[PDB]
Amino acid sequence: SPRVLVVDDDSDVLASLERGLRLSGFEVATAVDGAEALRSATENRPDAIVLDINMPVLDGVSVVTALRAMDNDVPVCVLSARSSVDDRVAGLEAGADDYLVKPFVLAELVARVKALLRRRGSTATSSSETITVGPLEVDIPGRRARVNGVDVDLTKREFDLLAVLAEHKTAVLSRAQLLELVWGYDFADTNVVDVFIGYLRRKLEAGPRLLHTVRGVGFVLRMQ
Amino acid sequence: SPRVLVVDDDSDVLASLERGLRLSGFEVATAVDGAEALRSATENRPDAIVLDINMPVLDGVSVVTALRAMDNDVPVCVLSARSSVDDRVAGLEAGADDYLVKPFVLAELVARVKALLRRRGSTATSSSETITVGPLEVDIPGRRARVNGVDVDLTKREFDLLAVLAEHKTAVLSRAQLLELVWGYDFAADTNVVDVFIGYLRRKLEAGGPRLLHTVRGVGFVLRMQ
Ligand SMILES: [Mg+2]
Ligand SMILES: [Mg+2]
Repeated sequence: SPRVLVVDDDSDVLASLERGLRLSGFEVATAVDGAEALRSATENRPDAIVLDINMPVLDGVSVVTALRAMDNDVPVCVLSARSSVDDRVAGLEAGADDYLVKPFVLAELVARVKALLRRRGSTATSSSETITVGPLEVDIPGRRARVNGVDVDLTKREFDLLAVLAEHKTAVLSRAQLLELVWGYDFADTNVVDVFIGYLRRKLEAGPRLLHTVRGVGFVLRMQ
Repeated sequence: SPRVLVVDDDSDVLASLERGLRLSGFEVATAVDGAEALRSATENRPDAIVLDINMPVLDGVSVVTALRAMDNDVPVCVLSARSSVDDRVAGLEAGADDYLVKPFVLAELVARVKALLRRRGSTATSSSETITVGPLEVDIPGRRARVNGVDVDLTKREFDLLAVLAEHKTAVLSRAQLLELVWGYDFAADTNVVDVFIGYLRRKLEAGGPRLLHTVRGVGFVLRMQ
């Protein structure tokens, strides 16, 4: 069974997720704070991490930040919220792959964890090398992007999304298609694609507009 | 005179390594992706392969996975960027024999290729009889490890490490001794390769029981029961 590490400082929530994930067929490790999470992720390399944000000792954004800083691309789904002020999440920018807002039904978590694992296990490899869209160069196998020769600092899932868009440059890919290709969903009511699209547009334009949102149709990377 | 196949999708790096290895005495073949690598390895069997992990068409992990599935034990050193930890570890886990991180100086690669060739296909051990360590049996001639009667699936270099440790059962061997005995190194190296493999090996042994593979901090590693 895939090993899922669940991290939450609320012991009731932690036990409830542990039980439900185990009954859904996962091997489950648990951690009560970010320090314990990092220890567990080290001792027992999990296939995916479900990570609460607000915790003592070391919080969830710090855990994501540390994992990514250490070149650990383990799939991470954060249990977060959108700020009230300023609609930020709150772990995604720092490097998490997906999110869920409490309270949530277990089926929503299971669906997201299976998607995390489906992406993680994918061995599909493109023939694409470096793809050019105006001033943007996307080195697909090298996982680097530059705009006018200047590196664009992207998270793993920001780059995964940019990569798919560039593999199909000039094509309009719908939210459902991107949920499938980039997040590995096979089922959803989530805004996570739209959020990440906004992240990419902001980083890419830090510039002509290269990433377009075509309302009711989808998203497209194309030299304006 | 030994034939080395070098594989990298960065044409500048590929060209540099081709030049440098040829000057250093090797017959060099090149490939730009994993499909070209498999074709080259198939059509003119190299003595060693230097293999970039991240490439289009077929990546280095897939290359190694294919070679090992076909029971081709050709030595492979995988290359990767410093930050691409997960990728090079994946290539080691899939069966590669060593790694080198980019960027590197050519001497570091030449040294690792000479080592690969020294330790290609058979171990610095002479035991014939299967060696027992509690529930573990290491049959060096048969290249088989079993724990409580069930095979442990090890890569070639994982098995090489276990075989040296079992030949020297109960004895502590240091990281530098293991680089020389298992990896064939004759030079000082900055590498985590021994630790990486000790980890994979330990995880596989522990598998179904007792810890048999012990790390003696500051001293080395030892295979023994209890
Ligand atoms: Mg909390
Ligand atoms: Mg490459």
